[PDB]
Amino acid sequence: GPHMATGQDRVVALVDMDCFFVQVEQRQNPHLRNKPCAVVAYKSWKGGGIIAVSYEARAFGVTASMWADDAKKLCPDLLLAQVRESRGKANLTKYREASVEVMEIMSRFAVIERASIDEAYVDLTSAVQERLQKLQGQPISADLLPSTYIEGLPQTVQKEGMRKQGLFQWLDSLQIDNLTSPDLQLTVGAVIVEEMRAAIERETGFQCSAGISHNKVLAKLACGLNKPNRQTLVSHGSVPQLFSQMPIRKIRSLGGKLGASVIEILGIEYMGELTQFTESQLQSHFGEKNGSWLYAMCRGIEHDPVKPRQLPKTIGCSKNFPGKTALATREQVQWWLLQLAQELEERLTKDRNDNDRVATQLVVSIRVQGSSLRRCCALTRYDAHKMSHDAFTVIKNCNTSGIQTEWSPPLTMLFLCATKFSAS
DNA sequence: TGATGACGCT
DNA sequence: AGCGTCAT
Ligand SMILES: Nc1ccn([C@H]2C[C@H](O)[C@@H](COP(=O)(O)OP(=O)(O)OP(=O)(O)O)O2)c(=O)n1
Ligand SMILES: [Ca+2]
Ligand SMILES: [Ca+2]
Repeated sequence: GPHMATGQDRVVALVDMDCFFVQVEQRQNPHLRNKPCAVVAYKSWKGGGIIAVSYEARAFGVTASMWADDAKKLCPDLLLAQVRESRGKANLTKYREASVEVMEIMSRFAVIERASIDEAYVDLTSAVQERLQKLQGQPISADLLPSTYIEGLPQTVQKEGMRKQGLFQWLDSLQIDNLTSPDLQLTVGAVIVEEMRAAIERETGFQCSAGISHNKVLAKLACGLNKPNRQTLVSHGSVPQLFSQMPIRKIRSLGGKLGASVIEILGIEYMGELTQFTESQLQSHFGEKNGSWLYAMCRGIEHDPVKPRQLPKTIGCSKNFPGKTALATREQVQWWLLQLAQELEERLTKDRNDNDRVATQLVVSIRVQGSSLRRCCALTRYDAHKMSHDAFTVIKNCNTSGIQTEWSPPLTMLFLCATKFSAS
């Protein structure tokens, strides 16, 4: 009763760019705007592997992890943009720079946690308190939430009509008299996220979606409910009905083996069904941490903090060498390690200038024909010849080949990663 | 025929 | 340390 915590203490948002690499290329090439289009890496195997797809192309059934040649069979007029290729590999710099544009805008509003190249969490709790104080108690107009969905509402045959009826039901029952109402706090949060999304679009050209809720898992789930170019508020109150038919795999961290295990062992399908189990039962099946997390999460409660981190903690680059293209000579392994090391050196030097830090450890990881081995060594100089030589040094005993000159068994992946940053 | 990045476990 | 899971 009076002592049951309800996970309503924070206002958390997740902001995710719509079809992000596609928008970067459409911004640059207006001919691609408002068209079915995709971004592809490489070009020679089946037209290239699709890694991002515009919403217009999705309407034809085009997805990522399709080959371009196959996507063209579903969508003959599909337009393509190719990822930059440098030193014989895909080069994601354009997308990393576009990412910085968006992250730097978000950070003007609140401290952010960079979750991927195109999304970030935001803890808006303080910003909301402030805005609430700034508002004497004026009601919140629907005009301040022009792209917001209230999950579970309403209670019209056009999508925008539904959106508005839902929003009206929400605002008409909101208690503005109480500065401590969690629902009021989420609503103000959504006003701020409208402002943040407007600034991102105005200053970059990019559209995004967002989720606003009381923790990161519900914000992330909320974000995906109305895409593209919209945002979704998931209140604590909305959780029982939302979770009652929500497959377990949709919740962040449950989309893999653990979630599969929850479904198999407990004989359930939906997040809501977890409420029937004691915390001890879940801990017994899935371990102390996972069981506690599940017990709370199925009730809409999660305490994972928005971490104050807007820069990546590692800088890496890798290349696959599949099938017949696997690396089978030593000079080959050396040459690719050098290409990787050269890209890594460029990115590290840039990073050192921009962000006042230096990496101190080099991780080298490989795969053998059908992840292989990982070995580390000191990163003491941003020098590509030295890093590639050192990477070779620590992986060279992997070679079972006796008289070579040669590399057995052939290498199907190479990976260099700079880590353990210190201030500089 | 893919290229990344964060974090948990022992 | 090195390996594994989960995700974009
Ligand atoms: N397996 C993946 C998934 C994504 N990306 C890249 C291309 C995407 O544009 C970008 C962001 O990934 P998202 O999963 O957020 O997908 P999009 O932003 O492309 O689409 P959505 O609008 O559905 O978020 O990261 C990638 O290289 N490999
Ligand atoms: Ca996205
Ligand atoms: Ca994303």
